[PDB]
Amino acid sequence: LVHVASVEKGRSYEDFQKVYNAIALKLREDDEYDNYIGYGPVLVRLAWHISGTWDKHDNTGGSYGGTYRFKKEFNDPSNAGLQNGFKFLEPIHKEFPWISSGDLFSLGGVTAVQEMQGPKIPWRCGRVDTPEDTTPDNGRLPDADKDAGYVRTFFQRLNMNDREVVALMGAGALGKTHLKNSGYEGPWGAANNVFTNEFYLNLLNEDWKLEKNDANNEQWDSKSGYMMLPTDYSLIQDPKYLSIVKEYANDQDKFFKDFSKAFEKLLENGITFPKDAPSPFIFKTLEEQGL
Ligand code: HEM
Repeated sequence: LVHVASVEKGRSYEDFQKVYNAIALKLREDDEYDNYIGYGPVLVRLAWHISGTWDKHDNTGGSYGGTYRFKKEFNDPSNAGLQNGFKFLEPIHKEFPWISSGDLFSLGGVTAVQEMQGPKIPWRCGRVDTPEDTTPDNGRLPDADKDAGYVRTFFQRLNMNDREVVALMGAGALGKTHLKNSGYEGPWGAANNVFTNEFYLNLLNEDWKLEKNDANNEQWDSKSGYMMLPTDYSLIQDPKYLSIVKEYANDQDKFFKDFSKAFEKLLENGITFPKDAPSPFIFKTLEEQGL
């Protein structure tokens, strides 16, 4: 498969900044969601999940086709809980009906990160909606109960190397796990809706204890009340990952620089961009516009 990027006919940078401004003003408004965590975390989880189905071998899956809108992917067990992110965005799609789904789902992700004080992420437009028969089968998103060998191997299918995997994984400082959605329960840290390098400092500085939970899944619990999944804990079990974890616990700006570069790569995998295409857009924040 080749998927070439097609810009929504007639639209420019100013059209997209209005969709951003709309998502961002609704984030500020619906701040009570999940015990005042807000929707920022579920929206970067939805953008990684629509992108994380990509297969580098045959170019199936990925953000391009906006196929999460279809039943098979929408009802994937690994996507449980993302329906709240979908319903949040649905009014914004009625307001700006010209934007494609893959462009809206991925721009929700970019807007959430910049509005939770994270790095600026360059974004590109052009994903085109594709038919129901292009919806990837379930079972391509990753399990939680596994080790660093499983992680290295899983992320090579999206051709992410070790540094890109540790940088991308830091976006778990955000939000919390929910027993009813995943069989796991608890937050990764204190600042769960501001973007910081806290995931790396917690993994190196806490006294983690392996325990089972009420769903019979294991997880690492610390004294502080935080939790990590087995796959997260793995990053300090592997020596290549552990050095990169140390670097980011000591330099939040190297963390932000590399997260940025990797998160745009994850959102553009599987998409061919012509060079008549617009350069990547750097959207301003509400604060930068005075809104
Ligand atoms: C091997 C990798 C990963 C596994 C096993 C994994 C698994 C999970 C699980 C079990 C949850 C909680 C679901 C719930 O109960 O609601 C979760 C939440 C989340 N994930 Fe991941 N994750 C992985 C990678 C990533 C990556 C790469 C990102 C982002 C770039 C990410 C971002 C998030 C966010 C923001 C949440 C919070 C969701 C919320 O608050 O509702 N995850 N993840």
